[PDB]
Amino acid sequence: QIIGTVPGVEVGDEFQYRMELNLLGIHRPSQSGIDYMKDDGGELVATSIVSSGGYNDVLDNSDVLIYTGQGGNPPKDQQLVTGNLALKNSINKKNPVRVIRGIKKNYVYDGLYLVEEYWEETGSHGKLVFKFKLRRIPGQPELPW
Amino acid sequence: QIIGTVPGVEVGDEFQYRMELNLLGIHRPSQSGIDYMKDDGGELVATSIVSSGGYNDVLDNSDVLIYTGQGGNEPPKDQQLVTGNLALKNSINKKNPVRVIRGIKKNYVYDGLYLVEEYWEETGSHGKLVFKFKLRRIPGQPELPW
DNA sequence: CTGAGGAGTAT
DNA sequence: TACTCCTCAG
Repeated sequence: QIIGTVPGVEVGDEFQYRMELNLLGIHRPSQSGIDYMKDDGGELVATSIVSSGGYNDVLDNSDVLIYTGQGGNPPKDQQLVTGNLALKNSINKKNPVRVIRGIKKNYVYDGLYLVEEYWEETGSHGKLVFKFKLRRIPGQPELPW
Repeated sequence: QIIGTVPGVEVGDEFQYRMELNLLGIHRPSQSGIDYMKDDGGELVATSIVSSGGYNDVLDNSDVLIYTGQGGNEPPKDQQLVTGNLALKNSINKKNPVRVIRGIKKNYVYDGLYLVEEYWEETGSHGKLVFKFKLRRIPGQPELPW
């Protein structure tokens, strides 16, 4: 269970299945978008996220990615737990997070990002949603095509 | 999408994930226990099943395996002769080979080829219908290790 | 699109 | 047993 770069996985490498990512140690969960671990200490820190579709993530062609937290979608408030919490803790720990994007081979490794901040939003249903702003660490290869 | 043996996959070969089976063309669905195709030409025929646990099915030490159909088990309801279930039934008369993968306490073994000998329906206490398929291992194949 | 479906893993 | 940015055939 590694943090940051994973041996033999280059930026721009592609995959067909979420489990391929598991087999290479890029991202362990088969569905959950957020993957994390426990630090020397006690706390959770994120190690990787997958942005397909589903949650209304804001990504385009920039170094910034807005990622939605998990939970609640009968709708209910999201909770600062598990993945969500892991990500928040990654803000202060300032650790690298692997990012995989889904695509219209359905997944690309997009390199390393840092969690700059988070905040909460309110849909019309009235329920709470977390948003995490991640920025791509400078200096890495760009994406093909 | 092949019927019967798949190139380079030997009886007793093991796997950790349902998707490994997909990558090799042994079994395509990621969760659904039954995999099938359309015959020429052409109704549904089963091509592979996965027996883990969950659907209470009978996997003793023999050449015979009783496999439960999918559906109804959330509120219980009759299973339907559709998709996989139907595919299996049609494999009875077509008499085509079916690949069988067993889960294990690497979590999956390729167990070779079987034929669907018959089916029938059962009734749980809930009152709803469940299908059962009797499959028999085609003679002459390697045995399982351990 | 839509969700049925012998998943996968931590908790 | 909870949970979950799955996967693909209808």
